[PDB]
Amino acid sequence: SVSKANVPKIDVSPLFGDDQAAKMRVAQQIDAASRDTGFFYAVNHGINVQRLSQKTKEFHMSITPEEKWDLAIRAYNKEHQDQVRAGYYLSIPGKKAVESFCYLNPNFTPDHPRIQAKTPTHEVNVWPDETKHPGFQDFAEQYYWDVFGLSSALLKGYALALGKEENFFARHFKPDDTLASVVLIRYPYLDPYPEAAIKTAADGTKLSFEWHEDVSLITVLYQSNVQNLQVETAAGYQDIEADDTGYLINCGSYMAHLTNNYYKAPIHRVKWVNAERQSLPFFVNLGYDSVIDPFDPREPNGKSDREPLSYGDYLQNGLVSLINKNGQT
Ligand SMILES: CC(C)[C@@H](NC(=O)[C@H](CS)NC(=O)CCC[C@H](N)C(=O)O)C(=O)O
Ligand SMILES: [Fe+3]
Repeated sequence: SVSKANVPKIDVSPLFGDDQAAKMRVAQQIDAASRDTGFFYAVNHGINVQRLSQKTKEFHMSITPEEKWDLAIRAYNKEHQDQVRAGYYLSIPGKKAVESFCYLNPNFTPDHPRIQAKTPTHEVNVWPDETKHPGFQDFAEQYYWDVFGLSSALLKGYALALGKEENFFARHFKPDDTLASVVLIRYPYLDPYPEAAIKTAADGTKLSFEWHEDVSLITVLYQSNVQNLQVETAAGYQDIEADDTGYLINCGSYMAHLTNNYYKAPIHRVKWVNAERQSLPFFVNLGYDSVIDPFDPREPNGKSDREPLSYGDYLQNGLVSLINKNGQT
């Protein structure tokens, strides 16, 4: 069998308040989990995840093939050259099971200075017709801000955990310019499930998505109650239990770079499971020009032999690399 990964449940509610000592005790828990398997569940987070799941299901189960082409990213529809990140990511029956919808900062409007400058990684979201999907856009935009709020609180815990002031990361995570994204991923139940949509790991495990490190500062994930994730540890790949009441949190490779691998970006993969389920990540990305000077909390002077990297450079190249490694989603 496969061993269960150590993934503690951390009550993150003090990170929304002003009890500094209580916040330090949460930071310690974040530190411990980040130094161990690299994963934890954030609980007492204040977000209505049952309603998120319900609204997402209503969207996934009612969108039609016509609407998917009309919302498609450039990888599926050559007419949409501006849609690299935001839009619909189609399934390919018989070959690719997964499908999803990605959206960015709602403040990336046509008049936004980065949209006017045509800066890479910034795009204006595309949405289905309101009459076909009543309330969806409004729900989705509000969800972006609710999960942004949780992510800001989490970033205060990570900063304190690293011996910094609580705004160390959060000062670079702002509503007017964050490159953060929400992805509403549908993993379907299929009968027969196409073998071409099932990958096989070197250890024989059937997968839907191969091993990788995340392209993010941190990743804030809701998933249905169907076990699927595995994390590589010193004892090998271990199963991460599902918890559809909490948010699964881990660091991405920007955090590993900034901390000189004190907080590693854990390697993880997605097992193949023949079940209708949801995987709804929020990728906590900073602004395009955000630069955090690398440091090392294991070194007496805190210095590291790594060079500063702008978040926009990191992101554009990371997303392309992930597609080259693990395939177009
Ligand atoms: C592991 C889950 C987070 C999920 N995987 C994922 O979402 C995988 C690996 S973290 N992520 C990506 O492909 C990056 C999507 C980036 C997004 N188009 C954007 O422009 O910002 C899954 O369930 O497969
Ligand atoms: Fe990941």
